[PDB]
Amino acid sequence: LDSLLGQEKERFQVLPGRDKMLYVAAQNERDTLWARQVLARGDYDKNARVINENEENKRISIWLDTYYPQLAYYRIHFDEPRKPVFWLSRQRNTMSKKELEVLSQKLRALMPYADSVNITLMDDVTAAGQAEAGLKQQALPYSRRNHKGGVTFVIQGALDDVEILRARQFVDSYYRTWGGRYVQFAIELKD
Amino acid sequence: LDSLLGQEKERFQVLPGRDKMLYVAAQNERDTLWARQVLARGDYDKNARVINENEENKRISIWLDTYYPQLAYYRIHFDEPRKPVFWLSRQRNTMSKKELEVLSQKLRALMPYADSVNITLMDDVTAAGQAEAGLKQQALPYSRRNHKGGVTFVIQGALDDVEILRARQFVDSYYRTWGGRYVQFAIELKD
Amino acid sequence: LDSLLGQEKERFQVLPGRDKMLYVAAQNERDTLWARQVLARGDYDKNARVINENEENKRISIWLDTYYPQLAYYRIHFDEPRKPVFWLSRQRNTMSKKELEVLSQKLRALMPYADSVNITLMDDVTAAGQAEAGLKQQALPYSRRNHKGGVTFVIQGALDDVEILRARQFVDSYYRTWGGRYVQFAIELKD
Repeated sequence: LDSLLGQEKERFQVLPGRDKMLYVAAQNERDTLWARQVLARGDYDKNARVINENEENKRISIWLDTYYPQLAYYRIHFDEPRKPVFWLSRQRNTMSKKELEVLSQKLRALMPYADSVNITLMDDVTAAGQAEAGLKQQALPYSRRNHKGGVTFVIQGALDDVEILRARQFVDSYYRTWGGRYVQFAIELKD
Repeated sequence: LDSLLGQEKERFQVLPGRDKMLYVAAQNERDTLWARQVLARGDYDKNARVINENEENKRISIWLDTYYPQLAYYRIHFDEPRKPVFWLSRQRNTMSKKELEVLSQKLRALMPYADSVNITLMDDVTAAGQAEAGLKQQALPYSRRNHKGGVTFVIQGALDDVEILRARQFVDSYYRTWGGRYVQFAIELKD
Repeated sequence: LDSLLGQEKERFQVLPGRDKMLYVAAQNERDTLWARQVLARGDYDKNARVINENEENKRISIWLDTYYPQLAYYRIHFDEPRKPVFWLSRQRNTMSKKELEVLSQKLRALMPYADSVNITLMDDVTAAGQAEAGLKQQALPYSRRNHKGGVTFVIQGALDDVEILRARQFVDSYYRTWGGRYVQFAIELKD
């Protein structure tokens, strides 16, 4: 295991994949750069590869939005890099725990380096609850415009440089933990 | 099997065809370029060829729009490159499962490199359902203008740079998975 | 123990971590600079590291805002660098003393160098009480705008250079000892 010449090796999340391929899902750009540049230094090809969470997040919207399209998932929770928790809807889901047993392998089919991928059922009544309570916490209005598969929230008012950030920073993490479709966000600007 | 001098060979979907001809249906341009340029390097002619999904999509509208013209198909689903699923209409079709057994060979007659081509019957009530629910999801109006072999959808309103993309990105994948004739799309612009 | 060549070593809070790693949580910038620059002088790598309270305060809002998200905590009180007191809410908390026994290890998981991390239950009736009494002490008005998880305070009036500091200096320490969400502060400016 690494088994690279691309030092420094600090913060390297390097682990072997499903078909014996060392992926490097590091959290920093310079930490993937050090592992990506060396790939041609010492002929660390084929077996040694370098990935990231940004592409894995795309995979969520490409392979997992179409494999169980009915399953209302949120997002692969990277709390445990070795076994990320795959937050699901509690009542908007379609895959039972018997079927989720197979989804976990598919989840690893998009994340071979991880030992596994956990799966949980998270309340969809609290997905909306965080949206309603978070904007309210952030001192912001919001509408309840129902779209297919969720409820679009529309924040009335020409929010200023920072008040508008209140919701931009909120939603930034919301869709990474509560899905980007169950509640659509929008800020209506006026006056 | 490849059996080419045109390295790098990463992501090459190279397989022998029906009449022993290695096709390279790679997903990237540089991955067909590496395999296409070498064709004259080492005399990798006749047997070694290079194809793509763009031409295969044309074939769908030329050879398959006229071979079973009555059959209401959607599109060759490249989910399985070795055995693409050929989505059909459930109620607008003409070829029964007994006849579809032959269509699969014709489907390979336009895709020799693939082991086979799968065929399924997909609900035409959900083809319109995705169109109605997808635009609605994307917060967009639409009309129901019935044309011969479908229902043209017309989206009222001078959509802006991104709101207009909402439907452009939607339809982009729609016609690749639900056919480009069962629901025609259009955005009426005004004001 | 230090076991560095980066003299002067005055005011160095250097202690070994959970996995035998000497951290230097010094209070001054020049006192982390002296210990950070030497890391490459004598090959004081891996084992010898240098940290601060600013990053540990971020950790509070990243790892501890999401590990027991229900637990209404205030802030890691650095009164005892070796065993900081982790002020909690008295009535807005979720972790009982039986569960807090585990939180302390998690608290050290974000502060390995410290022998431990203490945990107490501080009255939330006095968290608001300091806010109400502190601004009043500082001769300042304030509103009671209830937000989710607290009560936003809004100070009426175009406070001048120093009168406005009265609350800016107050809140500066408030959120370090009474949490930055139980009472949100704001100064409305007018006239």
